Amino acid sequence: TGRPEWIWLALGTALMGLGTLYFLVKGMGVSDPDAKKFYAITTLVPAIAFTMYLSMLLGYGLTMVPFGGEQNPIYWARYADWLFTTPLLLLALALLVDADQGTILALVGADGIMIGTGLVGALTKVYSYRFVWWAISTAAMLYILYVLFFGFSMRPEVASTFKVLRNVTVVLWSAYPVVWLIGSEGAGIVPLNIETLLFMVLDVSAKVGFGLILLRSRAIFG
Amino acid sequence: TGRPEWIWLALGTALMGLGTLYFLVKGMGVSDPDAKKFYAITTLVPAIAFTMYLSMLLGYGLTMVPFGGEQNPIYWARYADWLFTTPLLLLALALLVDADQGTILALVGADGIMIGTGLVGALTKVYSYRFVWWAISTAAMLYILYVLFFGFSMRPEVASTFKVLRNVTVVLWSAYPVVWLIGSEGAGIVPLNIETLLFMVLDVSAKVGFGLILLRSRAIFG
Amino acid sequence: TGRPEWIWLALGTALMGLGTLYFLVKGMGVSDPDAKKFYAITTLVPAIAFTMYLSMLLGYGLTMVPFGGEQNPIYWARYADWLFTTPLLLLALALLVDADQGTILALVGADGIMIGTGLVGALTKVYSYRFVWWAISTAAMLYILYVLFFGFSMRPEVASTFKVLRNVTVVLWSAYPVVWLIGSEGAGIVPLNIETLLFMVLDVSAKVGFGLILLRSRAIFG
Ligand SMILES: CC(C)CCCCCCCCCCCC[C@@H](C)CCCCCCCC(C)C
Ligand SMILES: CC(C)CCCCCCCCCCCC[C@@H](C)CCCCCCCC(C)C
Ligand SMILES: CC(C)CCCCCCCCCCCC[C@@H](C)CCCCCCCC(C)C
Ligand SMILES: *C/C=C(C)/C=C/C=C(C)/C=C/C1=C(C)CCCC1(C)C
Ligand SMILES: *C/C=C(C)/C=C/C=C(C)/C=C/C1=C(C)CCCC1(C)C
Ligand SMILES: *C/C=C(C)/C=C/C=C(C)/C=C/C1=C(C)CCCC1(C)C
Repeated sequence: TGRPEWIWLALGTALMGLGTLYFLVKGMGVSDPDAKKFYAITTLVPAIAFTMYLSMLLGYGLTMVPFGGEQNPIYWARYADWLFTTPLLLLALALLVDADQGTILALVGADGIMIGTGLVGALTKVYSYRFVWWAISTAAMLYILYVLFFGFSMRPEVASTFKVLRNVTVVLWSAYPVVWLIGSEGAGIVPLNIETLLFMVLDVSAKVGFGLILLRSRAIFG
Repeated sequence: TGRPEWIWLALGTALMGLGTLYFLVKGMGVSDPDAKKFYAITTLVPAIAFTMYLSMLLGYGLTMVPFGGEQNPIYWARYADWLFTTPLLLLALALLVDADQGTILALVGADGIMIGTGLVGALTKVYSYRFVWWAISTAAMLYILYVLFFGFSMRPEVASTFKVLRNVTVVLWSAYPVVWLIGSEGAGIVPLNIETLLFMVLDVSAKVGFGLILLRSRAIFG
Repeated sequence: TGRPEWIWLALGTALMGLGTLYFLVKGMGVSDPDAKKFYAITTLVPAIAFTMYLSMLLGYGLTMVPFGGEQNPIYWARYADWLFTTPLLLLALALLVDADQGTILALVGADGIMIGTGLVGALTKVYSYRFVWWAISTAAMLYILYVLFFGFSMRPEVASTFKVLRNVTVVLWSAYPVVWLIGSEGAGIVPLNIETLLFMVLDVSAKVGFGLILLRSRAIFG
C-alpha cells in the first residue's frame, strides 16, 4: 500500500505468525504442568502480536492524532499488543524464579501502568504533555527492571536461564522508550518507516527470540 | 422501538435477568468452596449478559460501520459480553476436570484472541478483510474445541458432567461463527432481526441452559 | 486552567502521587510473602489513581456527553481508575479473611459490573436511561457490601482490622452513588466543581487513608 512502513508490518506479521506455529507444534506432547505454563505463554505472545501486527498492516490499528499542528499517524494497536504480551513475558520470568505472588502483582500492575500511560501519551493532543506521560511510563519501566534485577536456593538451571533472559529483557525493553522518544510519537527525529522497522526488530527478538531462548532450557520443566 | 430486532433483545434481556436471579437465589447457602466457584461463574455469566443485552436494547451497544457502500448496524456490545463470559464458561469446564494452569491460560488466551479478532472483523470497514478476521477467530475457536476434546482418574461424576457440558459447548459455540458469517456482520444473507434472534437463542442456551445442566451435577461439590 | 474543578484535580493528583511514593518507600525491605501482597495492592491503588487524576487534570480523561439538550463534561477517567482499583481494594479485604476463591471471583465480577454499568450510565445520551444504569450499578454495590458484611476462627488481629476496614468501605463506597446521583452525571443538583471536590475527598480517603489503616495492622503479616 501507500505506507512505506507496510513492508515492516507485513514482515512482522509474517514473523510472528511463523513463530506462533513453530511454538504450537513444539509444544505438542508436553505433559509437564510447569512446562505447559511456559509453552502457553511462549505461544500466546507471538499469537497476539501477529493479530496486532496484522491489524496494523491492514490499517485498522492506526489512527491520526493532531499535534504540533500536524496530523500524525499513530499505531495504537501496539499498545493493545503490549498490554497483554508484556505482563505475560514478565510472568515467564516470575514463574522461573518462583516469584512470590505479591511481587508478580506488583510487576503486572507496574506493567499495565507502563503501557497504559504510554498509550495515553501516544494519543495526547498537547505536544508537551506527551512527554509527561512518556516519563511516567519510563518510571514504571525502571521500577520493573529494578525488581527484575534486585527483587530476585533456586536450581542453577533456573538462575542460569533467568540471568540470560533477564539480560535480554533489560536490553531490549529499555530500547522501546528511546524509539518512542526519537520516533513519530515523540520528537519525530526518526521517520515512521524507520521507527516501525525498529519496533519490528525489537518485537520479534523480544517475542520470538526470547521464547526460543526460554524454550531451550530444562529450567522450564519440573 | 423502530428496530425489528428489539423484541429479541428485550426477550434476551428478560431471560438473562431471570436466570441471574434464579442462580443467585439457588446459590444461597452454598458453603462448599468448590461449589462456590461454579455458582459464582454460573451467576456472573448471565449477569454480564443481562447488562450487555440491556445496552443493546437501549441502543447504547450499537454502532454503524460503513462497508459495501452501506451503513451497517453492528451490535458491538456482544463482544464486550463474550470477552468476559466465554473465558468464564471455559473456566467452569477446566475446574471440572481440574485442568492444569498452563492449559487454562492457553484456553483463556485463545478465547480472548477469538473474541478480540471477531470484534475487529466486526468493526472493519474493508469488506474482504472482515472475513480474514473471521477466519483467524475461527482458527482460535477450533483450537479451543481441540483442547476441550483432546487435552482432556477423574470422578465418574466429573467426566459424566464434562462430556455433556463439552458436547453442549462444541455444538452451540460452533454455530456462532456460522451466524456471523451468514448474518449482517458478514455476507448479509440473513437479516439483522433473524440474526439477533439466533444469537439470543444461542446465548440463553449457552448461558442459562449450560448453567442449569452444570448446577445439577454433584460434580461441582467437593 | 479555565475549569474551576482543576484545583481539586491538581490536589488529588498531588495527594495520590505523594501517597504512592510514601507506600513505595514503606514497602522497602518487606520480605513476608503475605505482607508483600498488601504492600503491592496498597501502592498500586494510589499509583493508578495518580495517573487517572493526572489525565483528568490535563484534560485527557474528559469528554462531552449530550443530554437534556446540553453538552455535559464527563470525566470518564474515573471509571478507568475504579475499574482496577476497586477490585484491588476488595482483594485486600478478601486476603485478610482468607476468602474462598469463589467468593473473590464473585466480588471482582460484581465490582466490574458495578463500574462498567456506571460508565455506561455516565456516557448514555438518553437522560432517563442514565438512571437505569445507575440503579443496576447500585444493585451491584449492595451485593458487594452484602457479601462483605454477611459472607464474612480467624486471628483476632485479622477480624479486628477487617471490621475497621469493612466499616470504612461501606461508609465511603456508599457515598459514591449519591455523589453521582446528585452530581453532573445525574440530576445535576451539585455543580461539577463541588462534585469533583467530593470525589477527591472520597478517593484519597478510600485509597490513601484505607492503605494507611491497612498498613498499620500486624494482620497483614504471616
Ligand atoms: C526454529 C527457530 C530457531 C526459529 C524459527 C522461527 C522463525 C521465525 C523468526 C525468528 C526470528 C528471530 C531470531 C531471534 C531474534 C532476532 C535477533 C531476530 C530479529 C528479526 C529480524 C530478522 C531475523 C531473520 C529471520 C528469522 C527471517
Ligand atoms: C428453574 C430452571 C429450570 C430455569 C428457570 C430460569 C428461566 C429463564 C430462561 C431459561 C431458558 C433456557 C432453557 C434451556 C435452553 C434453551 C434451549 C432455551 C432457548 C431460549 C428460548 C426460549 C426458551 C423458553 C423459556 C424458558 C421462556
Ligand atoms: C505518613 C501518613 C500518615 C500519610 C502521609 C501521606 C500523604 C498524603 C495524603 C494523605 C491523606 C489522607 C488522610 C486520611 C483520609 C482523609 C480523611 C483525607 C481526605 C483528603 C483531604 C485533605 C487531607 C489533608 C492532607 C493529608 C493534605
Ligand atoms: C513484545 C513487546 C514488548 C516486550 C514491549 C515493551 C515495550 C516497552 C517496555 C514500552 C515502554 C514505553 C515506555 C517506557 C515509555 C513510553 C512509551 C512506551 C510505551 C514505548
Ligand atoms: C455466551 C456466548 C458465547 C458462549 C459465545 C461464543 C461466541 C463464539 C464462540 C464466537 C466466535 C466467533 C468466531 C469463531 C468467528 C468470528 C466471529 C465470532 C466472534 C462470532
Ligand atoms: C478508589 C475509588 C473507589 C473506592 C470507588 C468506589 C466507587 C463506587 C463504589 C461506585 C459506584 C457507582 C454506583 C454504585 C452507582 C453508579 C455510579 C457509580 C459508578 C459512581
